[PDB]
Amino acid sequence: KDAWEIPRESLRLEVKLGQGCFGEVWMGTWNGTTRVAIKTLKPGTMSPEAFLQEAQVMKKLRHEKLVQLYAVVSEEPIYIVTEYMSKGSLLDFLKGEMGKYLRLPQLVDMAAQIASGMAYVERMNYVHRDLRAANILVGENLVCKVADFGLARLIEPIKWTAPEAALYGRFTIKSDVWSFGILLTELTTKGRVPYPGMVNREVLDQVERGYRMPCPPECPESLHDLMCQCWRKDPEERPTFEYLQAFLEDYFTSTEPQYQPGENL
Ligand SMILES: Fc1ccccc1CNc1nc(SCN2CCOCC2)nc2c1cnn2CCc1ccccc1
Repeated sequence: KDAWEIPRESLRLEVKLGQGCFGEVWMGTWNGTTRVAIKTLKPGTMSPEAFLQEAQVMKKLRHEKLVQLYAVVSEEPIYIVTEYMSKGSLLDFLKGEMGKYLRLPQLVDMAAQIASGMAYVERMNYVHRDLRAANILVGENLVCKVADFGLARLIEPIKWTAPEAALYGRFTIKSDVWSFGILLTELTTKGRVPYPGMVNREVLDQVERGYRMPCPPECPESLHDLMCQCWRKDPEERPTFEYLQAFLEDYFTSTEPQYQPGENL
């Protein structure tokens, strides 16, 4: 077994935070000292070989904007120990009591962090396939991180999916860029569902005819332009995450030097 393997008695599961058919998620303590998130896998749901393959991936990706794997109990029942993201999902963060205080400088810094995590995914030649606010985790001091997208995919959203991926199964880093554009609308609306009022079938129909969401209220046109680059019909014309990270990092000097705070953004 690996240097990642830990004894079962070194973990305390203190608070249950989430529940699905896959298993559960807990806040707990590791070795009596370390605050951790503990994801359990229900026995019998997944092939040990498949878990072994995904575990290898998890132990190879280290990035400050990717939630860090800490340890594993890799025999059934399986436990997965990661750094604890104390605010939960970005979706819940934006919808909850904090959303009303967030302004455009905070939201764009959050987007820059997520781009930085996806930039790393990009240069490691991986694909997320479900980039959206429900799958981003938030910690203290507005830190945002990309979660365990590989394990998520194995365990398993038309409105976040690029058309070539939704129709033809063409999932690439360029379809993650499209999703990142949708996530920009989540940030600027404080977590509203995209394409408000439209059902999935009409979203798909319209987007093929060239429909794109309009500029959200109080969002600068230059940020809506960036969204529209992410939603280019040709995937190869969409920008890289490396470009998205640099544009968002530099935004309030290079792009909107005259930004003034408003009622909501
Ligand atoms: F497996 C792996 C493997 C490698 C990297 C990352 C992971 C997943 N590591 C997590 N996974 C999950 S999934 C949980 N869902 C369900 C409920 O709310 C949305 C998220 N949550 C996590 C973590 C790490 N910290 N947290 C916080 C959860 C939370 C919820 C509510 C309040 C405070 C904190």
